[PDB]
Amino acid sequence: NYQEGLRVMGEVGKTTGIPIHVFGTETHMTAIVGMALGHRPIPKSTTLFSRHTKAIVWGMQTRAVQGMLDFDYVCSRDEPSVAAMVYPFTGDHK
Amino acid sequence: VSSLTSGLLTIGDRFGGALDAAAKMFSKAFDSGIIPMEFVNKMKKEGKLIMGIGHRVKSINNPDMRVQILKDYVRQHFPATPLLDYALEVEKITTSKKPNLILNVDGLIGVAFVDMLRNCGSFTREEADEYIDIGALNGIFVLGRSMGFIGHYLDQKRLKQGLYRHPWDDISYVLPE
Amino acid sequence: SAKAISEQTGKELLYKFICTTSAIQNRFKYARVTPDTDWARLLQDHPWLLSQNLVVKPDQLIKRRGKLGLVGVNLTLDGVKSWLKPRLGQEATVGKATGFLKNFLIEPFVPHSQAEEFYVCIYATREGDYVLFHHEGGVDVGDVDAKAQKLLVGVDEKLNPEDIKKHLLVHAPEDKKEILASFISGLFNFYEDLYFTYLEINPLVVTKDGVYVLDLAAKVDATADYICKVKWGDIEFPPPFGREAYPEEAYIADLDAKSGASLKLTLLNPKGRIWTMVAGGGASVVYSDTICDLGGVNELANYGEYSGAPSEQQTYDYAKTILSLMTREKHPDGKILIIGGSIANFTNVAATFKGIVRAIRDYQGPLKEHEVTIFVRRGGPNYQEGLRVMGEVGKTTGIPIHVFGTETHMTAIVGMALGHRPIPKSTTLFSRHTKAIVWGMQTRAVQGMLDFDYVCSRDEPSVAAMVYPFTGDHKQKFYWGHKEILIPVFKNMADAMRKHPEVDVLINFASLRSAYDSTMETMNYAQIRTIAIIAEGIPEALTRKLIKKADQKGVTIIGPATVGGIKPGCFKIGNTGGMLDNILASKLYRPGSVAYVSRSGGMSNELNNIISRTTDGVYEGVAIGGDRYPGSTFMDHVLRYQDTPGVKMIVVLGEIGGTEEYKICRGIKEGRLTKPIVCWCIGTCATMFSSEVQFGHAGACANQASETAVAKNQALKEAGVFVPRSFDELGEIIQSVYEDLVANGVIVPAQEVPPPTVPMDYSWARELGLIRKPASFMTSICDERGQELIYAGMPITEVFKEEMGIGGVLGLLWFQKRLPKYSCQFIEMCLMVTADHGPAVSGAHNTIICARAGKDLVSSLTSGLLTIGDRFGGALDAAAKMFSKAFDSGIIPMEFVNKMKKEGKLIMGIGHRVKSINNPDMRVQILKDYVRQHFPATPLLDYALEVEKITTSKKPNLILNVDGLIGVAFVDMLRNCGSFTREEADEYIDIGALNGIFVLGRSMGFIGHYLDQKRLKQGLYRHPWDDISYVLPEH
Ligand SMILES: CC(C)(COP(=O)(O)OP(=O)(O)OC[C@H]1O[C@@H](n2cnc3c(N)ncnc32)[C@H](O)[C@@H]1OP(=O)(O)O)[C@@H](O)C(=O)NCCC(=O)NCCS
Ligand SMILES: Nc1ncnc2c1ncn2[C@@H]1O[C@H](COP(=O)(O)OP(=O)(O)O)[C@@H](O)[C@H]1O
Ligand SMILES: O=P([O-])(O)O
Ligand SMILES: [Mg+2]
Ligand SMILES: [Mg+2]
Repeated sequence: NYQEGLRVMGEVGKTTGIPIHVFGTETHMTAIVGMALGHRPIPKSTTLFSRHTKAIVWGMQTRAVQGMLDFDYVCSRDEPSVAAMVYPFTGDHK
Repeated sequence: VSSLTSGLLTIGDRFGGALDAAAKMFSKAFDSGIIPMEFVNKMKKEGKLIMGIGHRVKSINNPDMRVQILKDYVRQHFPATPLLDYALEVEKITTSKKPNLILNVDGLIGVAFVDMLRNCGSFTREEADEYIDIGALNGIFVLGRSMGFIGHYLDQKRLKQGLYRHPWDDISYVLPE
Repeated sequence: SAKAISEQTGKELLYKFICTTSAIQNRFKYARVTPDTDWARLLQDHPWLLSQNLVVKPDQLIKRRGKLGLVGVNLTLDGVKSWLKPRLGQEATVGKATGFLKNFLIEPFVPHSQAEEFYVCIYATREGDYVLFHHEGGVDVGDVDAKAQKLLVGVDEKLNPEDIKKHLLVHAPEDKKEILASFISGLFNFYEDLYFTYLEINPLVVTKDGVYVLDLAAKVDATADYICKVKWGDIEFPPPFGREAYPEEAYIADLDAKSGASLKLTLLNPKGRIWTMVAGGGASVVYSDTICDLGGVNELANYGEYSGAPSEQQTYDYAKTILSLMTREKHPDGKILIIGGSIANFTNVAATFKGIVRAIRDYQGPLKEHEVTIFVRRGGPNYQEGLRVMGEVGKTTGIPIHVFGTETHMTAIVGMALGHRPIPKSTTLFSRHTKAIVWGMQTRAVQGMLDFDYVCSRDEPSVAAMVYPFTGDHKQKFYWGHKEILIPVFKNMADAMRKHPEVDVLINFASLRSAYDSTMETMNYAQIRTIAIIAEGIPEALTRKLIKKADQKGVTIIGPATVGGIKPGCFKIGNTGGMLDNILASKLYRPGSVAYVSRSGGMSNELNNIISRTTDGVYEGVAIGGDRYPGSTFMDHVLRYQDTPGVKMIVVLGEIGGTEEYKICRGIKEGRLTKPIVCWCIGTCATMFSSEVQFGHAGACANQASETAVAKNQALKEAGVFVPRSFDELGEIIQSVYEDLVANGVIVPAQEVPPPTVPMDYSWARELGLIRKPASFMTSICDERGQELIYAGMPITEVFKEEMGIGGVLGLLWFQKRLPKYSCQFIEMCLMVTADHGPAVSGAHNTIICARAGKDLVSSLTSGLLTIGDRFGGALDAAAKMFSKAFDSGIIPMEFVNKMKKEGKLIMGIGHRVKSINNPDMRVQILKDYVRQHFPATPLLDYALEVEKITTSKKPNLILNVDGLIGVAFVDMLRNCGSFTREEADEYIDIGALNGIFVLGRSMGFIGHYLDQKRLKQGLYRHPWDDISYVLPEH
């Protein structure tokens, strides 16, 4: 949600009168430097993974596993990349 | 036992009460001698809804299977069903208002049970009327549902379900200042 | 509405209820004859048929019978039979109507002179009822409207008999004036009390003997059935002569009558290839019109509609009727189904379309066989979801379905289907300060209003309180943007009014039955100046009384049978405009310069769409409702608009019938209406000149030609009104007007300001699959959500059909398995032996103590159940666990016995107080024997019985007891019945399924005790002090 974060920055500039120039991912990271200085104008195995790779996640990392599974879905993978999880404090469960 | 009782303790008024309530309401109306239409209007005037009438989806054209199963057994085997007859006549009136104002399973069981006590020939009227009053009908629901609740208890244990905490998003906090 | 009744039905009610000093002769002397008449039965019921000479005439809503020679006068019963021989069952042509003569009426012949024939008629109008009387009655009465003595009985007025004598009976013979006055007076009360809208007696015969009702022609207010059912009885409304009724028409009529929704169906040409299933009474007409205009008049099969938010089931029942009707015979060019509608306000489109989709799935075979192509166009609440389901059923069945939304012009799918075009009194009523009371429990309507208010940038919500008579006073939660607010709900209107003096508008969601009284009550609170009556179906007569009171009290009525109206930026009546998305789509959050008035609520929502796309928007819009006499008429609102400075142009959506639209022509002529007016009157059809043949002499004259939509449209265009070519040009002409007005500086459009933002509803976002939220709960035993209840995959009907029993049901809910019959029977057996064991046990004791302490069943039962677990009731589980462990560990019975001794443990399920190896326990005997007989294998029981051999050899009472027997037997049943894996059987034991058996079983005994104590009327228990050893600390 960087788009809205850049909005609060632009807004504080307007309300205070301080000149604030706000840029996103579309701008090269270091482009603001040249702009600020006034040089440019302000506008073993070879293969490790396959589409068949199945992994075990050691730890209770729900967000990470879900993240992986959303990437897999969007990649049009046939099966999820996480096969099981290992968490030593709880008994076996799903 | 703790899990079952925790659930059973909700049975009584707004949940599980309807069988006893319907039986009592319809018995009163029938025994008072008022005709079904008089009853429907009396309730409207008193600002009361009929206990054992209404369904969310099921209507006159789309029947409740539980009610169908029971209604059919009762007609086929019970010698006499005067209260059920009375209730079904009330249903004819209410469904003519809104189609989903059917006689529901709580109402059906309630009036069927009263007909069973009164007309099976094992009880005097006094006996039949005392059993209804002391809450025999509540016993039916409690004993019946106890199976479902034990079912759920076993299910949750088998499903290895973790501790529940209600989400704060579903709670409206309206505290003093 | 007002429906015609037979002469028999009329005479019956008349004879039965007319109260008069006048002796009415030949009461109940009338007999009905059909081709199925049993003359012997007829004579048994009517012996008077032989007493005197008779008159025979048909009772089929055939007017001017006598002039057609269809009245056989002064005949014997033999003569009547002879007269009917060539007529009964014969086809007859009365004007342009051809049908069969099926129904006849026999009456006694009344000898009288022509001087002795009279004419009486009573008929309702908006202003009250008219009573007509003429002393020259008979078949030669002629234009009775001009000839006869008129008299108006005002609305809540009484017919004073001096006025009858004074004005009606002017040319009546002096000697017959008192009898006629007495009869007319009595007739008027009968007309009133039975809800007639028209009642005509020609001739009324008055002889030296008394009054005779020789002929009846009456229409009743069919909507008033809920009142009169008792008096009316099994009243049948005959279809007009020549028209032959269909069983499908009768079915839909029944559905409509039993619901708050409107479901109408009339077959035009059963063999036509064009079928319509349109939502809304307005749209139905417009679609019928468009088809007629594109030449399809001869291929149009029906005219019907569904509206007023019908259930999925009602929509299914309606749809199946249409689909059934169109798949009776094949057409060479196939058939068309037009599933249309305008943009809905409250009819949930997702919901209604699911009903239709279900009917299409059921009729997919015949629909493919009859080469049916479907065209859908609909807008409104959740239309997005309903349109998706339509497209999907077309793919899955193979039926060609073309689905369109609000972006498509309403009538565009007609040309698409026919293959002509390719398939791609107070002026101001509301302010921004207006506060209202909603009568009824309408949460969605209220929230809808509140969302409109927030986007209109109103400072306060438009709903102040709600009145719902069934609940006690409480507060209801609502949303003001994203902030939760509370709205008060009152049991009594008196309290609401008292606490909210700021309220001046009342929105009435009361049912047709409750509506009259609730409105009448509101009128007793002078603060209320505008009432919106939503209910469709209030008897005409009761509405006239609401108009009279509102008129004299200065209260403006919008309705009945209306959605309401909308004043963009200020106020919106309940559901007008529908969901926020439509309010935003048609830019109804900000005002324009165009004001409109419509009869149809649905067409009002289409007008918002049209006006928004062609002009600067709607200033104010009103749907006057569809009932015969509306609370506020077209002219009433047109004049308000003419007098509102902000209104720059007016749009009127007229209809066929009535002469209201002519008041506008008159207004323009008179110079009262100066603002440009755009008008279209819908109903340009009836090209099928049905020309509903005049009911009796009183109505028969007027000018039914001027009433027509074609006539009105011509008259208005000549008057100076801007009238389009057809409905499909209505957008163009409105745009044409607006462009001239901006060009002439009359309209100065304002710059567009973005409205405040409101978050999407979770329910809605989830429906469109935009968001995902993980479920907090997981279940697998029962599903109540379906058509049918499901217990572990098996539907409840199958449960009974397969004769599962309590045992069987327990198998599904507890183990989610269909167990063998022996297993079920065994479970039932366990439950029976564990049912009770006297009142001395820990649990029973507590339940009894509790019952005695005056508690309820559930408290008393629980109090006892809470002792079950360890030292009481534990044994079943304990024994099963112990023996399983020992068996499975591989130790031999003797090794087990000694292991336990060494560990200092007693065997669970071994031992009895009295029962020994010579004196057995019957419960154990019963169970052992069942198990031995029916269980395929019992290895654990075998092991346990071997342990028993060892323990009884020590002490004779160390027998395998019932808790041990059930324990081991149950383990053997789980492991060896073949429904469970070893893992499954072992988990069930561990999670305590066996505890469940004892708890469920003993629950019966405990309820037994509770009832017993209550029946025994046992008093409070207090334990005796003598049984208590007090060992307190020393002070
Ligand atoms: C009028 C309307 C708002 C409400 O109708 P509804 O849902 O059928 O009415 P209710 O919610 O009040 O319920 C109907 C009856 O069932 C009764 N009822 C409900 N549950 C009951 C129960 N368990 N026991 C007994 N009676 C019960 C209510 O008391 C009510 O009685 P009443 O009609 O004598 O007041 C609705 O029908 C509607 O929207 N109609 C559309 C009309 C239309 O076309 N408008 C114009 C737009 S152009
Ligand atoms: N019962 C009767 N006794 C005597 N004359 C009758 C009787 N019924 C009808 N008539 C005569 O027949 C005429 C036609 O019957 P009527 O009921 O008025 O039918 P319609 O007006 O439809 O032609 C009446 O005007 C009356 O003169
Ligand atoms: O049924 P309608 O015409 O009021 O929409
Ligand atoms: Mg006549
Ligand atoms: Mg309607």
